[PDB]
Amino acid sequence: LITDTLSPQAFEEALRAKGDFYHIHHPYHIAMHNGDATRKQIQGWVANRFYYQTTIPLKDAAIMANCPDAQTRRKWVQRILDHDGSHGEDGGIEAWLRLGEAVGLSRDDLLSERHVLPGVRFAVDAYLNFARRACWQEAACSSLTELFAPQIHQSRLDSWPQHYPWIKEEGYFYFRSRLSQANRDVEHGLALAKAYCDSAEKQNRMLEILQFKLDILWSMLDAMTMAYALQRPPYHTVTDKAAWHTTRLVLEH
Amino acid sequence: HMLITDTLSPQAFEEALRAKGDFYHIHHPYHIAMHNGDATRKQIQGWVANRFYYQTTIPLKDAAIMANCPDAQTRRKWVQRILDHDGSHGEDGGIEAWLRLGEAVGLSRDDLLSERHVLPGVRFAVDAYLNFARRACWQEAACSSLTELFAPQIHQSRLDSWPQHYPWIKEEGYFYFRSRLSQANRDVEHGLALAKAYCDSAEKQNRMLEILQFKLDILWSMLDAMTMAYALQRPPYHTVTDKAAWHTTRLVLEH
Ligand SMILES: O=C(O)c1cc(C(=O)O)c2c(n1)C(=O)C(=O)c1cc(C(=O)O)[nH]c1-2
Ligand SMILES: O=C(O)c1cc(C(=O)O)c2c(n1)C(=O)C(=O)c1cc(C(=O)O)[nH]c1-2
Repeated sequence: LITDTLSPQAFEEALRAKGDFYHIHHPYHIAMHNGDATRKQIQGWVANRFYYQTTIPLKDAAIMANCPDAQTRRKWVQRILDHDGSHGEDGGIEAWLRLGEAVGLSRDDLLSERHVLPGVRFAVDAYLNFARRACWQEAACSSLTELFAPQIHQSRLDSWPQHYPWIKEEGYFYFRSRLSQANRDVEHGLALAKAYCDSAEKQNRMLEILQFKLDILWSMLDAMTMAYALQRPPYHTVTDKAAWHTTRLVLEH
Repeated sequence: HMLITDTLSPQAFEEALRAKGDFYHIHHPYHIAMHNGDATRKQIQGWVANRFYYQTTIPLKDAAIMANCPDAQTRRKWVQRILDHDGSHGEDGGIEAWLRLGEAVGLSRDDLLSERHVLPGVRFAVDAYLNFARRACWQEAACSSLTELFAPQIHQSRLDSWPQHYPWIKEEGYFYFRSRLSQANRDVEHGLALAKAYCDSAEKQNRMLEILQFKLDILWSMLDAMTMAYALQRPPYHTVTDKAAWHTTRLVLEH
């Protein structure tokens, strides 16, 4: 709990220290990294994360709508170009849709968002809803869990080949595409964070912002655990069909 | 599930709403345990602490609906929801009462008011209700209240089962559950009238059913989060620290 303002460099080490709570340390992730995860578990994860992926562009749009600095928008929109892809077959979102195929799910399995668990949907929407209401700097800097993302993206490129041979070749792309896209992201991220967070007030609060971002990732996995590892999906005492809501209600009729 | 193809009458539509009661959180194992006498004190306290986050969002959510509602006649009625929870004169209202339930289960007012024990999973689910009331049209947002149709039964279940299983819970903690037997029924009188007048086509009736399902998923995910933390010894970050490390602030409302 910072009393005396930290410096552009001491604050960078408070930020990265929050990587100790990153979702790499979540049993659900730990079981995937070791090969103990089943087919249904890996599928649920890819389909649920696709809600997270198709949201990033929304959220970055929302930041841009809140940010009147032309120069900052000129950078930040590359995050959107990245995920939507310039034209028809490219994208981080296509590439995920591909990673779906490569674990034996259709495109429609994903695009339908039918397998997206409410616990996941709520965690993720809270990211969006934050980006919509907060001042753009804060929403922008909440992206900074991209710091820790390279290491976890590699973590999968290593171990899924050996411990999960059946995962088609061309899905590993996204995780690859990201080893760089996230180091560029963060380079803006950090210059912003380092710059804007120029007092003790703003430092403490941005740390709490980051915890929130971390809480979201953790809760996404928590709903995945309950459903796919523990045989405890929504309404399991009442039925074994999927009964949860499946539509982004406010965005679409 | 089911689907409507041909616009149901008002009265038939009401029953299709009531059939969603099969998916109420009274059927969550976290509630069944508490109901049966197999909950721990830690579990009851955690539940009480976490549900306070829901109680204090109710008036925010209702105030959002009112902000989105240009019909003064509907606002004259809806605002009573906020008077019920906020109280008028001081140590009255739902929120205070829920504080007294906190006390009755061995917690201090401050344990609740600090919001330090509100699990991120609960907060995200409760927050999604608020966010929906803020953005959706007022009628849809008002109608998402109608899980209240099922609430008197759940409140009665606690009143019926908790004294025998947990007699260390003080009598005065039951006030809230009791007060809602009637407030939930007044509430639902209006909500049903609204649903029945507004949902007058098939598209709207199906969309309402999905809105009610969304509400139902909120309540269920709240308890999922409580399960992970208080029944499965799996609170956020349990593999790294056994300190509470989640964020504890409504970031968009307060510093
Ligand atoms: O696979 C991962 O564990 C992981 C984590 C995160 C993160 O830490 O927020 C992102 C991504 N992937 C990712 O693919 C991505 O595009 C992304 C964007 C952001 C952001 O906040 O703008 N985080 C993340
Ligand atoms: O204890 C319960 O199971 C329960 C459930 C619900 C519900 O169904 O949303 C409410 C309450 N309690 C309650 O105490 C309350 O004041 C309340 C207001 C509302 C609403 O949506 O506007 N739901 C509920």
